[PDB]
Amino acid sequence: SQIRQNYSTEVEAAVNRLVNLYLRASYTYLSLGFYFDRDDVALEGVCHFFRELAEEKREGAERLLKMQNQRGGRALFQDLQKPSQDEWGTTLDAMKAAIVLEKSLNQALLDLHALGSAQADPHLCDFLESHFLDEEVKLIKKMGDHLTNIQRLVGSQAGLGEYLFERLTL
Amino acid sequence: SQIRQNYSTEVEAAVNRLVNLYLRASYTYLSLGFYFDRDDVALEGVCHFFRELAEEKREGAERLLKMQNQRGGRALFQDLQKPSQDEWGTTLDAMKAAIVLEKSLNQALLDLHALGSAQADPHLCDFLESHFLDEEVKLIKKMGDHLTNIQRLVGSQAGLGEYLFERLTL
Amino acid sequence: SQIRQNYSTEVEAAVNRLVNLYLRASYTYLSLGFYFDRDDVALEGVCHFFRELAEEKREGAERLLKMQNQRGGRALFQDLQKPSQDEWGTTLDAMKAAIVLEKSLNQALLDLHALGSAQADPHLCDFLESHFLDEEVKLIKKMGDHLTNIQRLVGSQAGLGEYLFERLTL
Amino acid sequence: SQIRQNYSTEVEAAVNRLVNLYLRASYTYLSLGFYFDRDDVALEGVCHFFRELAEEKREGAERLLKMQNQRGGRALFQDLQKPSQDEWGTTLDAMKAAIVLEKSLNQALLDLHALGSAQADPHLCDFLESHFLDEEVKLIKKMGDHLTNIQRLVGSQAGLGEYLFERLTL
Ligand SMILES: [Fe+3]
Ligand SMILES: [Fe+3]
Ligand SMILES: [Fe+3]
Ligand SMILES: [Fe+3]
Repeated sequence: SQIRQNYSTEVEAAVNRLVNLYLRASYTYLSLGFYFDRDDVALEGVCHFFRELAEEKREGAERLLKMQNQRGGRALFQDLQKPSQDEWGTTLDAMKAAIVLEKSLNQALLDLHALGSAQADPHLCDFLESHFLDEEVKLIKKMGDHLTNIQRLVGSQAGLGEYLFERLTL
Repeated sequence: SQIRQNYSTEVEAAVNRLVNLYLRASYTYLSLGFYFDRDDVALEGVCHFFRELAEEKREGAERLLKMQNQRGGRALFQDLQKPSQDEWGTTLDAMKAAIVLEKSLNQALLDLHALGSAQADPHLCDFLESHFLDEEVKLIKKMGDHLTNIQRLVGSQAGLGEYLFERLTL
Repeated sequence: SQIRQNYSTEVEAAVNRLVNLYLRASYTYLSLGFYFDRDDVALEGVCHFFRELAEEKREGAERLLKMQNQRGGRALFQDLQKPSQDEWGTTLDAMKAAIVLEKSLNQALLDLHALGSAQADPHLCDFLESHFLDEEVKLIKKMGDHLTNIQRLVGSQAGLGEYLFERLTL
Repeated sequence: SQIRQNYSTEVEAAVNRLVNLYLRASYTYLSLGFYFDRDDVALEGVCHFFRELAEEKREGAERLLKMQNQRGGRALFQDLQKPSQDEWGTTLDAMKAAIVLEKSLNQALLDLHALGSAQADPHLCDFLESHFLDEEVKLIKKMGDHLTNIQRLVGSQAGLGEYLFERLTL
């Protein structure tokens, strides 16, 4: 590649794997959101929450793919593993699942940072720090807030608390 | 009739019976809504829900009657059977009743479709598919959502959940 | 399911497979568009073409998923097969590939129509006819137009014609 | 200097040399742009391209000079070497030259990053990452796009392709 400069094949491969990870999370959020749209689940607010996460993680991957081209790497696409569940239980269960998912993207984001730093790629480090590293911390905090408030409500009246959280928070 | 063309007497009779069915549902929703307006029931939100269903099913019948004239059939009017109940119990009971009612209009709508199709009346099929078939599926889904959320709330605090649903959903 | 009515398990399974097909096409268009964004390919116009197809087929699948819930079926998600190619050659090759892809969705759409009709599901037939059947014919025609104009331009000056089409048509 | 803090003489000297490098590139772009304004060259679009690069690299150096003062270093000015050519040939040749030039600023930018990092100057690293590191990658990508499109057009009709690129891209 004529434009390629200071872009290592170790990093380019990582970005490709991270594109795959973001798309699979976006796929998971798609499943999550449409499950709460079920007539036997019927939690409007929870569905819109996970559908916007699906979009956000999709724009995240499109951002990586664009950066891949700006640096002179070749995007390579793999199969998208299906979501780990077909039914996600309650809001508390869904939220729990989401937080583990975000914590594993964040893990992947940090490893890719440590990689690009050992490779002395300051532009990659700057790209992850602005568009990704901080959004991921804000989101996990916001998700943790939700977990604490759901666990409070589910406490005695499980069915009532799920309704109140969806109406009054989401 | 001079304008009549490809309009069978089997179908024309069906439309007349379906006019009668829609009017009787609109009558039922009228009863339902004014029952929740009772001082000993006093659920503003539930009353407005059923009154708008009463109007919607009334416009539905006026639509059939107009189509009847556009095709060259003769509208014939029968007695409107009174609603099956004088008192409708709780929101959960009312909703249950409504869903059975909508499911029987939808049944009538599908039979009238199957009839007009066997008669090779493509215009009737198109008329039911746009103005009726899809509204009826949306509505039953929306009603099912309500049932799931009421059943969640009525769970432990029956009286409290009825209030919250009416204030926070309707 | 309480809301389910006139919805067969044969059809519900088809919709799920068609959700999968639309997502995999949307995945393909994602690959196609980002390939033309390559510095060694550099055809802005062709990239934006395929990226909007990626979105459109994604909204298409979200539409099916929403309809699945409105009818009382359960959405089930499978793995997304990766795109058939990693590099797509020229505009003429990409366009050729796209048309075969659209022609196979359209095939899937027609089979699902024939299925829902034999099952006497008039609402499914109406849903495919408005939101899908006509968009798919318009698109294939528009794609065929592009093929004829590319084949004209690639005729003598392959490299020049690709530039002119991208600047003057896309 | 009273305000100086965590600012090493190795780095301050680098910034001064990089000021000189940016000014000499801005000088080169000045030559490039006014050459395409020649009546025997007459490529309006190519001239405006290189003149805006001349400004941009000039603002870049003024930015370094301002940062030098904010940190407490002393700006020292050297002679500006004249451009390497007096006549730059075709658009393809000019573009080739530009890309090598940008790739050598980017090289200088990365070395100055590696230097300030080994010196543990996090503010310098942040200054290069926001105002310079990313602009330089975007630009080289954009320049590579241009090279691919020129090489496509120059293919058979060299004189015609130069005109079309200038009219339809620049
Ligand atoms: Fe690297
Ligand atoms: Fe008929
Ligand atoms: Fe069916
Ligand atoms: Fe320093």
